[PDB]
Amino acid sequence: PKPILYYDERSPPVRSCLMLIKLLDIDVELRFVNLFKGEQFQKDFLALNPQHSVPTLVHGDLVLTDSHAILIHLAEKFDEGGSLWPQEHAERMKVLNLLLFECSFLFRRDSDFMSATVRQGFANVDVAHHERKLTEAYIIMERYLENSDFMAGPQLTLADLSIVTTLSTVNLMFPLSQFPRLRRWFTAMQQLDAYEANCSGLEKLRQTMESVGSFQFPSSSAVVTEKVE
Amino acid sequence: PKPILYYDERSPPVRSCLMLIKLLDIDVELRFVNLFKGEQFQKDFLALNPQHSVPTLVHGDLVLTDSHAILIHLAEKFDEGGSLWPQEHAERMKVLNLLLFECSFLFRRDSDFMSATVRQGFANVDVAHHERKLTEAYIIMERYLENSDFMAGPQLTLADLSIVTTLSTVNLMFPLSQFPRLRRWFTAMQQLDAYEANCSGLEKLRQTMESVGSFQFPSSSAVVTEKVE
Ligand SMILES: N[C@@H](CCC(=O)N[C@@H](CS)C(=O)NCC(=O)O)C(=O)O
Ligand SMILES: N[C@@H](CCC(=O)N[C@@H](CS)C(=O)NCC(=O)O)C(=O)O
Repeated sequence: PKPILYYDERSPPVRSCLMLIKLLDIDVELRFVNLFKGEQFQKDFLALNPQHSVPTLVHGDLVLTDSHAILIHLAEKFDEGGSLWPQEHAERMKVLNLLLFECSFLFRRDSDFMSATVRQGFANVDVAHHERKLTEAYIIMERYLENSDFMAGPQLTLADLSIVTTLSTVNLMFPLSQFPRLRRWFTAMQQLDAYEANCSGLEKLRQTMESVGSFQFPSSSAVVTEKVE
Repeated sequence: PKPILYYDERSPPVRSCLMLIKLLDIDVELRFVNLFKGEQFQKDFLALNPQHSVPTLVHGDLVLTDSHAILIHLAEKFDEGGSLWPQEHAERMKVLNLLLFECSFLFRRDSDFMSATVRQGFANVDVAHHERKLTEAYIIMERYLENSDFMAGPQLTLADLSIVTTLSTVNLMFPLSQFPRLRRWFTAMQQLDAYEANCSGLEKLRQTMESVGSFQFPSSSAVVTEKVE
């Protein structure tokens, strides 16, 4: 049976999966779990995914509860022999290493800042603390791009899809004026037709955060190319 | 050339890699990076791994900066066709999904609690908050063990090696009296000869945390079997 994706498009890891689904033209079923209404605690969803997180994928008897596993699974089943999840071991391990940087470092710090803002209100967040932590992630990604125009090498991989959604989300708040390779990479990712799958949920997240957090993101921070405007 | 592991054995993800290296009898080189003295910021290590984290593995030109990538890489190179990282796609995706639970959920919450304790002192930590967050991880792992005696099924996998080190670390602080399947699994993991590679660094972490945090872990919390005593 075809895969079922449980999602809230405001979530960056969800958007990474939506981008892969569009890029590979995968036929999936969709289920909307509204995180800002606590629907991830609904008894059937919680029994499915005890971590109460999106994205979640059901594919026959296989239940995946992490975007990075979903990206790998979908690439292996719907892009066998492709370049997004390369067959060469060293190349594949570099993509895996970068998926784990997204999970462990970039998303962790984005999520800490955004979660604090929803729970406490923007006025009660240590914004300078979060600016340092997220700028530190920008420094790292600028270094990852020193010798290549994509995160894992000269070609688009799953790592770019995982990172770009969270990067777009961080960049609602923190500008890309001092990270030229990162800004150029983001600009290039915005020209991909698959990037259209990031746009609705990024904008919904922007509006939801400004409402629930009682603030406005700095209008100058977000990088918005002509194609996406 | 043989792999080089950069490590501090106090780190649970480091200990997962030490356990795999012992289990598979892998010949690696070792480099000690003392995290409690800031040696992860030494210029050569920071150039190698901009995330300033252990474990880091150098294997020829391949540089891995995440325990979960290291576990997968080492299983693929030193246990090809084995059961720790199974070849069957659905089984492999279940192990991957659990490695990502360790990264995203269990380690995130352990690290938040332990990092707060080092930075602020135990007296300045919201222990009840961290107890709730880590008990929630215990609830999830008890559910993962409802139908199997290892985390991903009836056999030891990389998921057990990744999870047991962080679980042992959480359980210095929070008891396993209300999580019987999880306690039984931990007791079983302690009987594996590879578990000996967890013991020195768990004890060093216990002593370092009590010194730097100015507290004592509850002596009753840790589960310590006869083999490990
Ligand atoms: N490592 C996970 C992170 C998933 C995650 O934390 N998603 C958030 C939204 S960005 C979520 O579902 N939050 C709801 C909750 O934790 O209750 C992945 O990559 O899928
Ligand atoms: N997701 C990473 C986590 C690595 C990590 O954060 N390790 C800690 C020790 S438990 C570290 O090196 N901390 C030093 C620092 O962040 O400066 C992995 O699995 O390797």
